[PDB]
Order: sequence, then C-alpha cells, then structure tokens
Amino acid sequence: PQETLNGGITDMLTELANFEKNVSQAIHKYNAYRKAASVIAKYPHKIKSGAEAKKLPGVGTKIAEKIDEFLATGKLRKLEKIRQDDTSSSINFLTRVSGIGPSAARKFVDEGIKTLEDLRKNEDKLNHHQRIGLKYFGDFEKRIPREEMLQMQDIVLNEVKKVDSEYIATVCGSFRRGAESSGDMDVLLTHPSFTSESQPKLLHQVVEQLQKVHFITDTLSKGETKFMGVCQLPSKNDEKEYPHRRIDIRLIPKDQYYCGVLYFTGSDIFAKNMRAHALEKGFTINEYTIRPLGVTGVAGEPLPVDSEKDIFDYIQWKYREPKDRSE
DNA sequence: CCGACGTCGCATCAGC
DNA sequence: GCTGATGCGA
DNA sequence: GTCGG
Ligand SMILES: Cc1cn([C@H]2C[C@H](O)[C@@H](COP(=O)(O)NP(=O)(O)OP(=O)(O)O)O2)c(=O)[nH]c1=O
Ligand SMILES: [Mg+2]
Ligand code: NA
Ligand code: NA
Repeated sequence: PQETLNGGITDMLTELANFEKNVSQAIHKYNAYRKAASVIAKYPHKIKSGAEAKKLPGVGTKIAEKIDEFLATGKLRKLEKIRQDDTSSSINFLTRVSGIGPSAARKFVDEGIKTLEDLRKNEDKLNHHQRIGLKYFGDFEKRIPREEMLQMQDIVLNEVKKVDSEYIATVCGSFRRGAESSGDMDVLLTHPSFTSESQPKLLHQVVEQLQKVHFITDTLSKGETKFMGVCQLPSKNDEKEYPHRRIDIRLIPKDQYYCGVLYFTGSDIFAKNMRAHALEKGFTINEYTIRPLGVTGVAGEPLPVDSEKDIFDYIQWKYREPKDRSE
C-alpha cells in the first residue's frame, strides 16, 4: 500500500539480497531476501517486532532477528560493516555493469580492478559485452520515457515492414503494459515461414536493416533467434543527443507467438506467479508452449493456443489485460 | 536433517 | 576441430 | 534463508 510503512526494513532486505547474489554468490538466499522484501512491502501495517513479521509467509527466524535489531537500533551491524568493506562493496558495485556478473566482478577485484576507472584502464581484460556495458554504464541505468518508447516503436515497426511486409513485430515488456516509462525495449518477431515444424536469415535481415538506418549502434550478442544490442533515437538538428538504449529482438515460431507475447509482456513477477499456479493446476508454461502435466508429473504435447486468454482459460484464471499484469 | 528453490539463448571456457 | 559446462541477462 | 518433505 505504501513504501514508507516498512521501507527501512524493505531497503535493508533488498541490500542484503544484493550482497548474497553478488558477493556470497548464493542465489537462493538472494531470492529469499527479495521474497521476504515483497511480502513485507505488501503488509498494510507498521511492523512493531520481528515476531509479528515472522507470521508473514517468507519471513523466518534469521530475518525476524534482523528486524528486531533494525527496529531497536535503526540499523544493521552486518550491513554497516559490509558497506564499508572495500572488497565486498567493490564486487557488489561492479556487477552493475551489464556483462559483469558475480564471478567476473570477484575476478576483477582480486587483481585490483575495483572501479569503473580501473575498468576503463583495462579494456583488454573485458569481453565484448562488458566493454559495451562499461561504455554505456550511465545510459543503461536511465529509464525510457513512454514518449521515446513510442518513437522507437515507430522506427522498429516501420523498418521491419520494409524488409518484409509479412513480418509481425510486437513491442512487449512494461511498454505493452502501458507503463509511463520502461527500462528497455522488448521486441517479439514473427514470420509466416518460421514455425515449430520448420528462409535462412530471418532475424539477421531485420537487425542489419536497423543498423543501416543507424538506429542500432552496438551488438551485445546475436544468434539466429535472439539478438541483444544498443540503439539510439536521432536528435534534432542542433539539439542534444538521446541516451543509448537497450533493445532485445527475439524470433519466435509463429505458432508459438502468443506464449511468447504473454511471457515477454510480463511482468516478471506476474509471469512467475502465473506459471507457479499453472504447475499447481496440471500445466507447465514457458516462452513457447503450454503443456499438460501427466499423472507421474511429466509434460505432454503442447496444447493449442490462438490467443492470450486461451492460456488463462487452461489454468483457471480470469483474463487480465497487460495493464493489470504487474504482479 | 536436508533438498528445492525456473528457464531459455548466446558467449565463452574447460577439455577431448 | 569438436562437445559439453558455465557465466550471464531477461 | 525459508519452507517443507
Ligand atoms: C528480469 C527477468 C525477466 N525475465 C523475463 C520474463 C519477463 O516477463 C520478461 C520481461 O523482462 P523485463 O524487461 O526485465 N521486464 P519489463 O520490460 O516488464 O520491465 P522494464 O521496464 O523493461 O524494466 O523477461 C525473466 O525470465 N527473469 C528475470 O529475472
Ligand atoms: Mg523490458
Ligand atoms: Na512464517
Ligand atoms: Na551486470
């Protein structure tokens, strides 16, 4: 209901989560802290003790103790300590560069590379993805206003149709959900000559065209069905430049399109809650298909899908439009 | 006591 | 050269 | 770290 009811606590758990993933390299702890952060931020009361919070599904003893220390002292001792730790905080920060995960960050800090400057002084030791992530460190953390998302959509749909009028391109993500701003642009791509049953360079032709009109500027990774890169809007004649933005383009078989749209429309936390319920109801869902689970709990053949609501029907959930799919 | 905790595509690395 | 494992991001 | 077999 409101971030400031227990925001001091949720910040704490979120901070603790990051250090688990990035420094301890313990992903399941990281999730446990965020799972607890989620359920507490939805708690419509100001928490007065660890024991009270422990009633919430996801909060156990160890987190309850920490809330007590926080409520009493207004801080965490393990957190004040790890914040000032040069090794730990450097590793944690370095992972904010796209391409640098917990492993690489630990490897960089170990040979003394602790900052963005140290990184820029050492371009040789970075791979392609990491260099680009370093180059656009600031831009990749900026949000994209909906107005710009719309202009970027204009260029995408236009140039996609120019390569082949039978391409189907849909911008998904938070944009499709109607958010006033997005973190990146998610593009789903579809062509009549590409299905599960079965032209060579369908994804490439779209990418290179977007490169030619000088929209796509860099490539993080590119395979046959999935592209990851950087793009930028053209600025007014003498006006200043737009930030470089992240854009993913994904070629999905046309007969699996709606499972793709649903999956990449999100939201991430919604898309998770859905498939979790689906599994509890006898189905399994991924980016391509929805398959019924057997009596020994094994998946069968992919069911037919001709709309997003079909997948909703299968798992006994009433339809939610993209704008209502945040959680 | 201790195992589960989501999954996909691509770059890169370990190893034959 | 090749297959398979691991790191990574969404 | 938490839940649950
Ligand atoms: C972050 C994330 C995303 N995904 C998938 C499912 C999401 O529905 C889909 C969208 O990803 P996104 O771009 O991180 N989510 P968004 O576009 O809704 O929010 P934003 O404005 O781009 O940050 O990517 C995962 O499967 N695991 C993840 O950890
Ligand atoms: Mg997105
Ligand atoms: Na509990
Ligand atoms: Na990163």
